[PDB]
Amino acid sequence: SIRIFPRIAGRSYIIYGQTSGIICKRMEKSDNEFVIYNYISEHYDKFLKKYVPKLYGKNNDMLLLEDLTYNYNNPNVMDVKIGARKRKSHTSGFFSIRGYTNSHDYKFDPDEYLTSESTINHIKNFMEAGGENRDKTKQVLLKWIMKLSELANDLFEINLKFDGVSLIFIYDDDCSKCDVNVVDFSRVKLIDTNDQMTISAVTNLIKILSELADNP
Ligand SMILES: Nc1ncnc2c1ncn2[C@@H]1O[C@H](COP(=O)(O)OP(=O)(O)O)[C@@H](O)[C@H]1O
Ligand SMILES: [Mg+2]
Ligand SMILES: [Mg+2]
Repeated sequence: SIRIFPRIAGRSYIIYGQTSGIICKRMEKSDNEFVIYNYISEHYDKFLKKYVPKLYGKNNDMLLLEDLTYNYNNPNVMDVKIGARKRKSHTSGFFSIRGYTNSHDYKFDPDEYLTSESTINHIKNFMEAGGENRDKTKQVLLKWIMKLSELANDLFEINLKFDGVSLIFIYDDDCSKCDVNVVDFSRVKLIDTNDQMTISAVTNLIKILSELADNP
């Protein structure tokens, strides 16, 4: 029958697709996520291609999405909420770490407000699976910085309020492959300006990751 997908965070029903390379995500509250994927396809197709998992189509209340973990032997995943929270402030000031591979072992708590030092330590914890090969882990950080920098640049020209959106960071244990993409358009709204809050989240992550990539 059905294979439940190993979600790192979130609340939605997510299962493996019937065929390889697909996950199916239930739209739990409304079809807003589908309305927004279609809006971005129509008005911002370049943003959609670069930064967002492919939407393959819809099956009743289920979105057929590109499985971002598919081509990884040993994927390590971290979900960072960069859009505004429903009614609370961010746990790390500009963003909220929602979860990561092995976070239970590090006594991580998504509800816990973090100092700058604790925020950096959890991102370091997420990177420990990448082992003691400094060079390869440095290249992972630099590839994320490359993509997030372009994203922050591109966000200045996008008139959406990115409420609730997450960055999904992924790297393989052997650090031969990594990526970062934007997911969760369930609460995204149309507006007449760019989203300065979301831009501040991304530039803050770029600062943190840059420090890690340069730190001896
Ligand atoms: N396209 C995807 N590929 C792989 N994992 C995904 C994908 N979309 C979501 N996930 C996983 O599901 C979790 C929740 O996704 P999200 O879209 O934020 O759902 P929710 O609305 O439940 O918060 C993420 O933390 C990640 O682990
Ligand atoms: Mg989410
Ligand atoms: Mg892609």
